[PDB]
Amino acid sequence: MNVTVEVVGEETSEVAVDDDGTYADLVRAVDLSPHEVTVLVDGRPVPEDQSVEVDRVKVLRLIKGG
Repeated sequence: MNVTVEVVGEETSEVAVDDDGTYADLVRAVDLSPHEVTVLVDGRPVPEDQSVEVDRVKVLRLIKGG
């Protein structure tokens, strides 16, 4: 699903995640994002099974390289 991710530096960006477990993740796995960024989710205890299985993660703008 859609989750707000803290981008290294300034401001906050929105990136798609796959660990969420929702339908959005299924399509996300095909990498259909114009930004093309790497999103990772830390295995931490959270009540995401209450309403809207969402998770907050960190993502860097574009791919890491040059």
